[PDB]
Amino acid sequence: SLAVNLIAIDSQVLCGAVKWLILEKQKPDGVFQEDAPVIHQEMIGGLRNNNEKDMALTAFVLISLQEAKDICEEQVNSLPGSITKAGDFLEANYMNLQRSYTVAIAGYALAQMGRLKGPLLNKFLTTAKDKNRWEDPGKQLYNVEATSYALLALLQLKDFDFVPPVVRWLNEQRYYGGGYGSTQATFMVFQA
Repeated sequence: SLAVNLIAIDSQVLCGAVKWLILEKQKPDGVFQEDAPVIHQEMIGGLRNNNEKDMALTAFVLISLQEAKDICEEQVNSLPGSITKAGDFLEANYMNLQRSYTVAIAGYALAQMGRLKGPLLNKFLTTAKDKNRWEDPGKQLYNVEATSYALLALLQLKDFDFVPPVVRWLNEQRYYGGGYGSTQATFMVFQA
């Protein structure tokens, strides 16, 4: 969906996968379940942490479905209904999060719809430590990724008053991507 302006992306292939995730790997409540975990468990990024995988995965798949919205609205009619469902589950279980990574990846999935207000909006902001990074006690690559999703969320909600401090923290890290298991860390840090 991001490389649609770079090369010739087929609508049949792109929408074909979108239609599958909705009618197959989606619970009635809107939760997406993993049935066949990828072999390379280092390319998934912060999703490797077993903690709250019912929120991280659902938030990850949700983002991909919204970025392929305009491309797959006429070819997929079950998209609008699925988008709302996935947002309902994350919204209800958003106040029950501890990991800064989960809060960030879920915040951007709700910010795209504009469903990140009230207490939910306050939590996402207060989660950031020193108000410039969404970090968790562990690897740094997961923190860089979490901050990336958080940045995109702020940009989607148009909060340019809390962006400068965040972006500054990223550039000072001097992370030029690349490195074992840096698929998510690189793709997201440069997308933000």
